[PDB]
Formats: sequence, C-alpha cells, structure tokens
Amino acid sequence: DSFINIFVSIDKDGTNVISYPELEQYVAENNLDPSMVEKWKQLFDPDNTGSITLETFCSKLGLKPAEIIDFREQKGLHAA
Ligand SMILES: [Ca+2]
Repeated sequence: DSFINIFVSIDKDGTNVISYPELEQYVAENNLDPSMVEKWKQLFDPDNTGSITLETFCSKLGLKPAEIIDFREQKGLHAA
C-alpha cells in the first residue's frame, strides 16, 4: 500500500496526528520490525515534538494534506 493509505491506516481516530501508541500498534499488528517505530519518529518527527502530524508527514514525502483527506473520504465511503 501507498504512504497515503498507511497514514490513514495508522491514524485510526482520524485526528491527522499519528500518536506514538497508534504507530506502535500498527507495527505490532502487522508483524513489522520494532525499529520501524524509531525510523518513523526520525523521518516524520525530526524535532521530537512527541507525535507525527499529517503536515510533517506530507512535507517529508512530497504529498499534500488534501491527498490523505481524499483517501480518507473515499475509504470511508467505500467501507460503507
Ligand atoms: Ca491519531
């Protein structure tokens, strides 16, 4: 899946802030390497703010927030 998709999957409450527990739950539930947590923090929370915003995620990856929002609206609709 795309980074757009994975962001929406991790951010299960839709706040457009990935909390560290959200990230950690995704890693464990998908049997990923726990080092993944540190990599996301380093790439997407470089200033160590304590969470990962949609804004910083998008700036690092060259995405716009509008792309995650579209996907979120489509996922919701599709799911229904
Ligand atoms: Ca969240």
